[PDB]
Amino acid sequence: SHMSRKIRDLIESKRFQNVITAIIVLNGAVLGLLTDTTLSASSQNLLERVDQLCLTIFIVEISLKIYAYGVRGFFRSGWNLFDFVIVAIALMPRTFRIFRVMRLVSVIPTMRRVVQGMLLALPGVGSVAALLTVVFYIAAVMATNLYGATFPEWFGDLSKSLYTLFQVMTLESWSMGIVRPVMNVHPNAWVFFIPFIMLTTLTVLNLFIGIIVDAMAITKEQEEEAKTGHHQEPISQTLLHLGDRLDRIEKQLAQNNELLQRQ
Amino acid sequence: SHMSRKIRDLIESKRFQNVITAIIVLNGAVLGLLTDTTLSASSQNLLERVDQLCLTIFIVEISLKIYAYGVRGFFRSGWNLFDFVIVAIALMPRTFRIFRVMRLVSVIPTMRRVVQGMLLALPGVGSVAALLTVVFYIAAVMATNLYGATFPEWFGDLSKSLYTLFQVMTLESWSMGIVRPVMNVHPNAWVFFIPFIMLTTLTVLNLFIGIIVDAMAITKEQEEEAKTGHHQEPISQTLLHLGDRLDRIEKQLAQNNELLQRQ
Amino acid sequence: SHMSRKIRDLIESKRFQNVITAIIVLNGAVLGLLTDTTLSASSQNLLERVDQLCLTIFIVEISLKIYAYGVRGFFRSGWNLFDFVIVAIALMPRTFRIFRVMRLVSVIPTMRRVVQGMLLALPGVGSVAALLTVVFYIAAVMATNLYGATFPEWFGDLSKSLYTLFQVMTLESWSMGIVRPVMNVHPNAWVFFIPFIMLTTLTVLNLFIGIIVDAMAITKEQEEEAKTGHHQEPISQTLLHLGDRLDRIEKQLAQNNELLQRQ
Amino acid sequence: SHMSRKIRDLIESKRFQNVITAIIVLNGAVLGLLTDTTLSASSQNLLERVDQLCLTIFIVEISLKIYAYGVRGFFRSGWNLFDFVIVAIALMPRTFRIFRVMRLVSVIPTMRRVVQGMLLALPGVGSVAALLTVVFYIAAVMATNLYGATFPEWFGDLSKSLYTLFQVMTLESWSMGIVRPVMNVHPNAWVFFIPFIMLTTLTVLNLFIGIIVDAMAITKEQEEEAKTGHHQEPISQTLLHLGDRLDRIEKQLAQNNELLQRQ
Ligand SMILES: CC/C(=C(\c1ccccc1)c1ccc(OCCN(C)C)cc1)c1ccccc1
Ligand SMILES: CC/C(=C(\c1ccccc1)c1ccc(OCCN(C)C)cc1)c1ccccc1
Ligand SMILES: CC/C(=C(\c1ccccc1)c1ccc(OCCN(C)C)cc1)c1ccccc1
Ligand SMILES: CC/C(=C(\c1ccccc1)c1ccc(OCCN(C)C)cc1)c1ccccc1
Ligand SMILES: CCCCCCCCCC(=O)N(CCO)C[C@@H](O)[C@@H](O)[C@@H](O)[C@@H](O)CO
Ligand SMILES: CCCCCCCCCC(=O)N(CCO)C[C@@H](O)[C@@H](O)[C@@H](O)[C@@H](O)CO
Ligand SMILES: CCCCCCCCCC(=O)N(CCO)C[C@@H](O)[C@@H](O)[C@@H](O)[C@@H](O)CO
Ligand SMILES: CCCCCCCCCC(=O)N(CCO)C[C@@H](O)[C@@H](O)[C@@H](O)[C@@H](O)CO
Ligand code: NA
Ligand code: NA
Ligand code: NA
Repeated sequence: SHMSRKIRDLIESKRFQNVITAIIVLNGAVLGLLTDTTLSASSQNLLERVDQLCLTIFIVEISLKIYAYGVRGFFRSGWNLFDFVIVAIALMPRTFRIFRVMRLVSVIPTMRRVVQGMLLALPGVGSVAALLTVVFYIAAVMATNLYGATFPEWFGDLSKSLYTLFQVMTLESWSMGIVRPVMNVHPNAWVFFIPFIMLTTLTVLNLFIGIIVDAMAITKEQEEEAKTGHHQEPISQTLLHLGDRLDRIEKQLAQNNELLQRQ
Repeated sequence: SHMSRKIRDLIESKRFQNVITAIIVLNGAVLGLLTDTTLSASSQNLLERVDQLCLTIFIVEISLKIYAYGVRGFFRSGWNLFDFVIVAIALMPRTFRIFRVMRLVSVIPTMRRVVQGMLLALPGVGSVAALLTVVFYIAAVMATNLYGATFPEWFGDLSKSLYTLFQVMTLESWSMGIVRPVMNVHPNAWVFFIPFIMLTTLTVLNLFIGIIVDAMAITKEQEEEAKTGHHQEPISQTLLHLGDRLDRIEKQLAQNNELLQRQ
Repeated sequence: SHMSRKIRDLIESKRFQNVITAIIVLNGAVLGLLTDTTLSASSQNLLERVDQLCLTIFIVEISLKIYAYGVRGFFRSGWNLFDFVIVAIALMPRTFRIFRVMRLVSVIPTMRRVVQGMLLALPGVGSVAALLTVVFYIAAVMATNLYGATFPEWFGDLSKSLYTLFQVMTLESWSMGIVRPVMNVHPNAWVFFIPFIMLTTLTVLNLFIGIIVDAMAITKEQEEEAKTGHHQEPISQTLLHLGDRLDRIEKQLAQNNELLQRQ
Repeated sequence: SHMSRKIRDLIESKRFQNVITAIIVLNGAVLGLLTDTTLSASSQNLLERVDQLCLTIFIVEISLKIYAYGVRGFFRSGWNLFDFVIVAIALMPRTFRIFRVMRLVSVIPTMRRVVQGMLLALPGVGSVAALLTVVFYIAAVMATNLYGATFPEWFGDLSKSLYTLFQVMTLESWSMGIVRPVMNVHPNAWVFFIPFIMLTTLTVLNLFIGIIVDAMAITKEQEEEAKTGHHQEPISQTLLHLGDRLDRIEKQLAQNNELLQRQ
């Protein structure tokens, strides 16, 4: 309709996106000031008043979108479902008001395309995250049984062991703080710890390198799908078939010159 | 035979794989609860009873596979030999029961293909792991001779030195904890330590980047060999010959247009 | 003109570049000696005299360039504008004299091309640096509200929280030094900290891997643009179109052999 | 000659390489045992006797090579010049006997090809290592002037500052150990330190990623030059010209079909 077109063309404009962006920055700025313990009683009501003013602008913005696109059209996008929940949770009877700043990711398209590539990369590294989980669990059980009676603060139970093993994987005070003290009581503790470090830092790097490389390609390819309007063959698919394609055109040229030979 | 076909088609099904998967998760879960020092005497017999129930299911599962595939056919796979040893060791007269959870890697195909790529990548980095070993040995000998008489807790013998040099390579308390104390007695100790850190962190990164990049390619190529049923030319082989192949087709086209020129 | 050509051909020579290079190294060397608190009163006047001698050589060098290239021609380059400001600030009525050594980057072409590639790579990672900023701000606000009353030295205000969260992201004493003490008072603090570490170290790596890979390509391509004198298609553009280009030449060859078929 | 051919064909054999390899491992093993402070007086003469036995085998091995290849032919290789110096220094009137184990790199071909790729990669990263040097020098001068009077143990002079800044770059105790203490006296010290960390860890990663990627390609290409007997076009050269080459063959095919069109 006419009204469901003037409103939709306003929502898609960069001026509307900029206004909503400024309101999200204002909301985070006042929630930042609200961390000041030394504030006046009047300053707090004034800042929380600006928080309500921000939140009610988002309600008008979400309603504008639901009217302009429809219920099926608006809730079709996952980013719009996220936007809705962020705003709708503020009306549900909470130190997590600052999570409202996460809307900067969904409202700024370049930021939305960066996080999107990372989210789409996650399924690809599912097996590596599972492999790291298995290694942490087997290690936490072993550490609890081996060192829990002598080192209860660190390996007292499975939870204590999982936390310590995470600390050890991040290399934080692993030797001076954990393994050298454990070694005064258990001299061969390095046989557990050193291989654990080698195996976990390798797997974490594989997990991070994987997400980074896949998010880089997924983003680049979605950028090209947006530009050409058609499906982009993943770079690995092109790379796997590069040889196959190259030697097919060589055979076509040898057969091509065989026909020219008889002339 | 008929019976050696109904059984083999059950073993290959996703329902059988899921049941075995759930039994491996149950086994790890009860071994996890068995780390509770405050458990009842009855709770322990009950949990260890569930451990026997899990292990006897694996015995029936392994026997099903040896009947369905044969001794040569079953022990042909390296993953099946691993599965066998994990179960067979439990009957050999041991805090390493939790290692039974490693079966999640061999039973879940995606996980099996992740670890497989890493294992196949290891020979390629053999020279770098040897280079890092040589650097650690030469360094441990030097550190023992230089600092062992004044710093016996850290460089007292070769074993103490290897452990400290590993701690130093992981950058854990290397300066405040080891090198600043060593420097009060030996002012030029940084001439040993700083180059050691530079050389070892570079080589470890090379070792890890190597395993990660090769495991990524080996996996991608095995996935394509499974899909096409034929050998996949490694990406580096395609990359090395890309120029050679491209200019061969240029020469073929120049010769092709020379034949067309006379027409 | 004649004089505006003998001077410009001297400025572009490698002997002039080497002389200016040696004067920049001399300037840094005397500013290095000037950090000696135990120096003589005469040694300081002697060293600062060498500093004036260095700076006045740069004034003659900049003036030579402004005469040889013109005001529009000299200030057209961004590296020349930088050179000018470094020298002109020394005449403006300052422990930042050592920043004069940054001129080694602008005067040595290989160094200038390394920093240039990094600067040109920065816009590409703008969204990731913004994403890391958003995560740090949301986290600093949450940390101030959660732990500021019980841990005022570390999370007392937003500034204290931002600094501690940066320390935690660099993994420096994050557990033994910050999170284990916070956990005696707040047992579930690891629910905030562990996900914060996972999310920030991933994003920082993405930011650094991005700058490094883009600077590597931008440099390689600018080197080729200098060699060929024409625009170089970015590697990603070539990679995205590799499939498209390869199958277009296959169709051209199938159509080519269809014409030869009728002969 | 006949004798200068039986000897050269022995030197190139894998049995001779294996024997020399075992003697290098024996030499390192006895130098390792010689770090035992609790040894007998007789054990030391016995071990040092094995050291002379090892070293005299290397003298016969080097002489065999100089006779078989000639002075110009033997000293033509850089690896042979290294081998010579390692052995010849042992006869020059020294805790650096363990450096004799470095011969394992030059005698084992796969190890020799790994280190060679790294050495050939170093010139390519010369500008980045210079950039990191400039950043460390400018930073050391600033730190000495800013914090040397209040923190003399860490920033007392330029040498103390360079060591502390290296510790800070490796993130070792940078905050709890150095910057939080510096901040009690100088509240804005984080303005120096935090940007220094960001800039140096980025540049070190660039330096290491560069050496690793170039050593990986240089090795792969030298392996292919050994296999084909001809110069291998660097992968980046192939990548830069991939577009140029692909569209040249498209134009050749359009011109090719124009000739077929008139038939
Ligand atoms: C170009 C996008 C992509 C993808 C992808 C394709 C479709 C949907 C989502 C992601 C990808 C990710 C993982 C994967 O395999 C996991 C095991 N591997 C270790 C083999 C195979 C392909 C990818 C990214 C970078 C390089 C190569 C592929
Ligand atoms: C595609 C798989 C592969 C392999 C590979 C081939 C057959 C069996 C197993 C592994 C590889 C690994 C190492 C190698 O050379 C070691 C020295 N180099 C430093 C040259 C050469 C090739 C490889 C993986 C990623 C990139 C390039 C090659
Ligand atoms: C070859 C130079 C280049 C560039 C570049 C092009 C023009 C000017 C400046 C930089 C680049 C950088 C970022 C970018 O997209 C950001 C999101 N991405 C995650 C998709 C797309 C292209 C680039 C560098 C390395 C690999 C790929 C591209
Ligand atoms: C394939 C070997 C090679 C080389 C190389 C060529 C000849 C002799 C020695 C090394 C290389 C190294 C550095 C370089 O440029 C430095 C600036 N760059 C940032 C542009 C350009 C080429 C190289 C290695 C990996 C990828 C690309 C090139
Ligand atoms: C992928 C890695 C996943 C790591 C998971 C960590 C779980 C941590 C649970 C836990 O330990 N606690 C929360 C339950 O209350 C108790 C803590 O308060 C704390 O006291 C202990 O963690 C320390 O004493 C152990 O060294
Ligand atoms: C690739 C890296 C390989 C590192 C290999 C480490 C070997 C460690 C052997 C060892 O040191 N001990 C086990 C033998 O009993 C003794 C320990 O119990 C402990 O006391 C000492 O390690 C410390 O005192 C040294 O700072
Ligand atoms: C991208 C990351 C950006 C991090 C930004 C850090 C801002 C730090 C500002 C600040 O904290 N101070 C400067 C203002 O004077 C005060 C300091 O002097 C110091 O005392 C405190 O930082 C500590 O007490 C906190 O643990
Ligand atoms: C690329 C990075 C290059 C770093 C270069 C480090 C030079 C270190 C020289 C030096 O400091 N000393 C050797 C000269 O004798 C003195 C030491 O013995 C020691 O006491 C001091 O380093 C500490 O007090 C400083 O915190
Ligand atoms: Na660290
Ligand atoms: Na520490
Ligand atoms: Na650390």
